[PDB]
Amino acid sequence: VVSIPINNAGFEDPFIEVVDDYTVDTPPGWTTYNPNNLVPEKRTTWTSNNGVGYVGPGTQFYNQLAPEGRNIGYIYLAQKPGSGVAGFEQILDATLEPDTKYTLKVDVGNSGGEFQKISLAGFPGYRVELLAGDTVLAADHNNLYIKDGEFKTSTVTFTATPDNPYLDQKLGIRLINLLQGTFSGLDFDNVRLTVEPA
Amino acid sequence: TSVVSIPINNAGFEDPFIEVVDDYTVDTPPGWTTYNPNNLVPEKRTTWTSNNGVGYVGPGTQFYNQLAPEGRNIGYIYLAQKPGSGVAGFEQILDATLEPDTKYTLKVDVGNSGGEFQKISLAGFPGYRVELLAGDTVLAADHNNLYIKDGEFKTSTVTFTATPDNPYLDQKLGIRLINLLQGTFSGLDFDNVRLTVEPA
Ligand SMILES: [Ca+2]
Ligand SMILES: [Ca+2]
Ligand SMILES: [Ca+2]
Ligand SMILES: [Ca+2]
Ligand SMILES: [Ca+2]
Repeated sequence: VVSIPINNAGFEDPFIEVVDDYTVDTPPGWTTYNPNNLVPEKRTTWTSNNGVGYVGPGTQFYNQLAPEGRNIGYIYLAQKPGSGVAGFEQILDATLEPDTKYTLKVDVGNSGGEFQKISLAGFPGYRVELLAGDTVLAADHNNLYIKDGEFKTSTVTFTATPDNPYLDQKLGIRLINLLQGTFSGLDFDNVRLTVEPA
Repeated sequence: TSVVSIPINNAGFEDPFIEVVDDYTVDTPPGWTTYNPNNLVPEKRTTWTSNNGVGYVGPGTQFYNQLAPEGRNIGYIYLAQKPGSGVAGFEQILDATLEPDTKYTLKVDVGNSGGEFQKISLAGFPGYRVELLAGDTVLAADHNNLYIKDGEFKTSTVTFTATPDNPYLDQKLGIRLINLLQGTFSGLDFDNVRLTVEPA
């Protein structure tokens, strides 16, 4: 298996010392996908936000450690369901090539438990996107059922043919909070993109 | 309490009957509506406008190395606009409603037609999305997850579990079968839509 490198693919940057502590700024190496302007430029704990969080022993949110390393990346949206979507985006240096099969995998987390006496029960729905340029080549729109406190792996594959219109455009990844339910937060971890001849 | 099929109108595009092999309609199949969020499909269609309809895929067909997945006919969507211009396809709202503690399984066969039509190559594929709705909300969707070679069909499967806390319970279920217009030749076929519900 041959990987395409991704920056901060496991959200391990930055290091977080205290269990369940978190940042509220875009993880290094990623940008905030914000097509509906739901996430402000300047965040608090309680605005719509995204960032990184440490899942270790003593976590109140999960029934297992982080899928990879210490940290997961989270997206929280405070607007009512139906208001739009937001998430993580990363554009890669690798470009779409013909007769090549791409396999994107990411672990999707449904945080459970309670935060400042607010229940995290429920899930907003997720979408995992593989891009060339601004085009979604293939995407998993919420196909996995993920219970509170658990993670499941989403897998998206795509084969580009010689006649594909998007050849030579940069590959990208989006990890999206759909805001289709409450509690309206979800987590991602361990992003992997691998490539093989068709 | 067990696996039940939810009824869908004209679910194999068998209405209308078509006598000549590879003959087709260019109007919205009975029981479905034209999903047209980017206004790509005109209200009146001819062969080479953007359109949708049904087509007979039987012995003699120039478009597939297999017969129609179900019965005689498939349903198709063709888009004349350039890649990137938008999407269009089929939509059907069902009488059934979203119920809690249930698992839904939507299956449809997706066809990448091959061959030639009026010296126009059918090689290539626009991409598809299959959507399960409640009300206006796409609960789960297969956005082009299967690779489908020219001249074959593959079955797309979408599942969704509805919890007691789902915001859209009691809203009408719906189905969308979408041409993504992300490639040429910019037509694709669908057949054999099935929706089941079972305790979760
Ligand atoms: Ca990690
Ligand atoms: Ca949750
Ligand atoms: Ca896992
Ligand atoms: Ca049929
Ligand atoms: Ca084709």
